[PDB]
Amino acid sequence: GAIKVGTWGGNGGSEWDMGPAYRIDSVKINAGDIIDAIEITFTRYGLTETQHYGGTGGEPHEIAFEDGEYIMSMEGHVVDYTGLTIIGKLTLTTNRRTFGPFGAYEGTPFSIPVAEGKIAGFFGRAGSFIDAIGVYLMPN
Amino acid sequence: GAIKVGTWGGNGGSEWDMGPAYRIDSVKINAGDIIDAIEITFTRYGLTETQHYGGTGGEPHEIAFEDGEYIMSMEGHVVDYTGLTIIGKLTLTTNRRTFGPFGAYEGTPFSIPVAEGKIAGFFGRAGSFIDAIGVYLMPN
Repeated sequence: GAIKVGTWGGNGGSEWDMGPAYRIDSVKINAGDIIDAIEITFTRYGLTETQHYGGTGGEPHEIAFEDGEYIMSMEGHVVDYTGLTIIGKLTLTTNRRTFGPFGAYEGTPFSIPVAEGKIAGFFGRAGSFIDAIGVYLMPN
Repeated sequence: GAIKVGTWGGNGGSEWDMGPAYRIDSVKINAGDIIDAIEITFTRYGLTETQHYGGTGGEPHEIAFEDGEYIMSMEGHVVDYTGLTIIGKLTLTTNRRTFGPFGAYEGTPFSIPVAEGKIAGFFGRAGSFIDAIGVYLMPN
């Protein structure tokens, strides 16, 4: 019954799924040459929770969303990194700001420009890095 | 309250929007080197109609959806065609068949695999060709 778009990326790592959330509070991305990890803080059904996916490498970057600020777009690249098909670059855009690009690897681009509605969560595959990423979509 | 993802393509042509449909009955794509047109027969509020977007060129290809068949992916290329930024290649995938690829030109790829839910309508830009395309998403 959900709306899930994706994944883009490789078959490595283990499956992960945040599920949809009515409110995303903050996103923290770790990246070097590629996307090492994504960590999301969200609030739903009366509780706030943080979930970390991917490994321990890369430099951290974080965005704390304002009241009324939501994710409108995700854009990235699927690359070959040391023979592994993973996420090499990622950007998230809100109705107010651009968060990214992080990572430095380009290959096969993907983009989810949400003209109506919002990105409400993430799912994908992960190990030491983010092998694959997808998004939940919800109406505004 | 709708979920619209897109557009991918150029800034030329005129905006068009089919809106979301209860059921997509059939899709006809006209293509040669690039995507000339997309024509959809759809149903909503007990009314079936056909809408054509784009020009009169290219060869036609059609899919008539079986009962229980729905669109679960769209992918293609944004290309440079005679100096215009337009849709050069397009594929629609269902839960049963792959419709396309149509068109001969390559450029920047786009893809919207729907892991959960369906593509329920289209929007875009067009003149003599399909300058840009986007989708409506609904649950299954």
